Amino acid sequence: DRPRFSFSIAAREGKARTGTIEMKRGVIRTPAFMPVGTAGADIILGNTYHLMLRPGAERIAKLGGLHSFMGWDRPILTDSGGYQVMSLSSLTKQSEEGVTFKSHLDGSRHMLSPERSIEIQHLLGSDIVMAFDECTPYPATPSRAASSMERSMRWAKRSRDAFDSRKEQAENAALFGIQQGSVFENLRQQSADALAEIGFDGYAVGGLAVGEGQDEMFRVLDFSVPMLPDDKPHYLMGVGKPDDIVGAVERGIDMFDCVLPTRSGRNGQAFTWDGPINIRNARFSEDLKPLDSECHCAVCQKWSRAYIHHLIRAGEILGAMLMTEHNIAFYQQLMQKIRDSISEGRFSQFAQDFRARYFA
Amino acid sequence: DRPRFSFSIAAREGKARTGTIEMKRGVIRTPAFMPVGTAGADIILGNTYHLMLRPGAERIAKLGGLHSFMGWDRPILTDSGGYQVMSLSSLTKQSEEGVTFKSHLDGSRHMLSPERSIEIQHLLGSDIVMAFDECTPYPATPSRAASSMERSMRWAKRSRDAFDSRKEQAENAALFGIQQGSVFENLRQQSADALAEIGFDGYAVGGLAVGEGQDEMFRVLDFSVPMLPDDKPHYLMGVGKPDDIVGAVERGIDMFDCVLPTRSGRNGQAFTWDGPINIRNARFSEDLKPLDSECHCAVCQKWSRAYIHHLIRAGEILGAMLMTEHNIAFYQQLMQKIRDSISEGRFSQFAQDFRARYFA
Ligand SMILES: CNc1nc2cc3c(=O)[nH]c(N)nc3c(CC[C@H]3O[C@@H](OC)[C@H](OC)[C@@H]3OC)c2[nH]1
Ligand SMILES: CNc1nc2cc3c(=O)[nH]c(N)nc3c(CC[C@H]3O[C@@H](OC)[C@H](OC)[C@@H]3OC)c2[nH]1
Ligand SMILES: [Zn+2]
Ligand SMILES: [Zn+2]
Repeated sequence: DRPRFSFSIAAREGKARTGTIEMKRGVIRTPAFMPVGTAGADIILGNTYHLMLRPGAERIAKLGGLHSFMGWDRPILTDSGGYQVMSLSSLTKQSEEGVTFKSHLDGSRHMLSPERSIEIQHLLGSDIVMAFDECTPYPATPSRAASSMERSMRWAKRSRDAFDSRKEQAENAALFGIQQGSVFENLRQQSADALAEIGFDGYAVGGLAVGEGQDEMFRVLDFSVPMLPDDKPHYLMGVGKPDDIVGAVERGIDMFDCVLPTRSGRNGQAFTWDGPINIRNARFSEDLKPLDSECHCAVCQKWSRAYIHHLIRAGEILGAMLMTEHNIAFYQQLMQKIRDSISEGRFSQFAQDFRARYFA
Repeated sequence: DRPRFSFSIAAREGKARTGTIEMKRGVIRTPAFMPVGTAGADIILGNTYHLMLRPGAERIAKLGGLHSFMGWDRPILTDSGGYQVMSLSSLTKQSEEGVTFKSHLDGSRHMLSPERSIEIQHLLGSDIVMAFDECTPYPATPSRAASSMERSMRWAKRSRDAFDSRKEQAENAALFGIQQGSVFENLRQQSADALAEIGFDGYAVGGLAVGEGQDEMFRVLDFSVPMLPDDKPHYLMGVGKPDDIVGAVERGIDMFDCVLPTRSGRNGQAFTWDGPINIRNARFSEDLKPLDSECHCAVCQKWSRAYIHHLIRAGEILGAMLMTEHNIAFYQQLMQKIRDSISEGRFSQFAQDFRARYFA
């Protein structure tokens, strides 16, 4: 029987690592991409913020938990909810206790605190639970970044204690802490130290992919990822485009999530090894090639760019579904190639070849 | 090797029949439902009117024909295009030659005539080609219904001659004639006689499902279907709801098409043996049963009403795709049950049981 949580590094190249997380519901191969569950992957995401508002966490628990609800019996990761509250909610009120906000769907009042976030995630039944943090806005002054990070670290301890108080959660799920500190090395160090003192099963790099751009994101990763425990997984939240993933793996990241595959799939963008393409453009109306020349997905085995272009232009849902299936599969082929290249000691060459072709 | 076209009736009960159409690209089991190709089925529909306008029939032929374009190597049926021209186009101009109209997409002028309709269908590469007819509006006076039907019969002969002039089409495709005459028995008889004198591979009942309602449609079918050759397939165009299909089979119809499965699937309606349900309604938010209790489709094997409700309410494309997959599968299970019940001599009981449950 698999353990509750065990991360093992099978091979390394530079700062890059490849290995496995073993959990009760399955093995997660790393580096991992974690797609939205409502879109192969070893773990999917539940959308805590949406589920809080519709149908509510209690109701999900009444229906048997997310795994039953979604028909997915493998691992599920949930965020702690505050990022989306601050991003999407109205008339939010912040305090040391947490955040209160009004639901855009029906005006009901909702609060989120470390304790309530952990309880929501418990009711949803997720396997990887995120600590309740504050994603500091960018840019931030040093003073405000420090004050925000300090609050997040107090909330990380409250998250740890709430998770440990729930026997079923403590025995069957895992808890990740989230590093903050904006772009400032000293604050990132203080945050890493505070999280390691509390102790978590994995460590996320928070506070990035919030408008800083790739050069700055990579600069922050260069010093931030080494501050985290080496023997635990490293999750970069909100990232990203394929080139962001490759560079983040080069800097020691093991886990990724982002809206791009599905957002692109619904908006006419297909990922390929030669970069993204806008399938609605007339230049694809007579292109008999598959979406990508090397892709093994079922869409690329059967249908042309011309036909997918036609479906999307005609407003047919089949078109968006085919685009999304291809994009999901592309991302998982990217991660497989990353894992294999690290395991084979040729990831540096892979990254160079990837960039030369993706940006040609 | 299969023939170009051969219809064989394997069993009968009342006016109902079950059997097979053999064509070069496949066998079609009848009674048959023929889904839109852009949505198992033995034949799918190509949308002649849309394809004429985007990308155009010549361009489809350049891309290899519909079968290649759509990735479907089995039979395809296309309509002749006028129904949609009169239904959707602007500033149409009608004459004995055909109809001219302006494309809503780009203002280009297009004409349709019997000869051009057959040529378009040739370029698309369909296997079952419909004669170019005029679907008389409902209601129609006897005089106007007669004048319209007479023009359609002249156009049926022109369609026959155009089809026969194209060797590849004549040798590999089939041509159906379309009966008109509105709701008038004498005109339906004149139309049937004219079509049989020309000679077609199959016969459609046109001019129905245009606002007359089920009682009147069935009344017209009661006298109209027996007028067609018994030994050829009978196609009721534009029909319909499950209860319309059952009653039309009871009246001698062998083939059906309609927008309902896909339109419903995109608009939150799921077909079930207990009637249609509106999955977005709050009454399904905690319903753990599948869409239908007896359905064998992959959606009903895996997911609940509650989850499909959730996806559709969240605006997720996955929800509409699951609804459509279920609805397509429901329609094909309906047709299989129809075929088996006729073959087993229990279709009368099936129809009675179907109606008692569907309308409970
Ligand atoms: C786009 N840039 C981006 N930077 C982020 C930074 C943070 C952060 O510092 N803290 C937390 N807790 N969450 C973050 C998030 C949200 C990730 C979730 O966003 C959700 O998608 C909307 C997704 O779950 C369906 C995922 O949860 C696993 C970020 N997103
Ligand atoms: C809804 N009621 C309805 N009554 C109809 C009657 C006629 C008729 O008398 N003549 C012709 N030629 N076509 C008819 C049609 C259109 C069927 C096509 O309609 C297309 O869907 C929009 C479908 O092809 C994707 C199909 O072509 C195979 C009808 N539709
Ligand atoms: Zn593909
Ligand atoms: Zn089903």
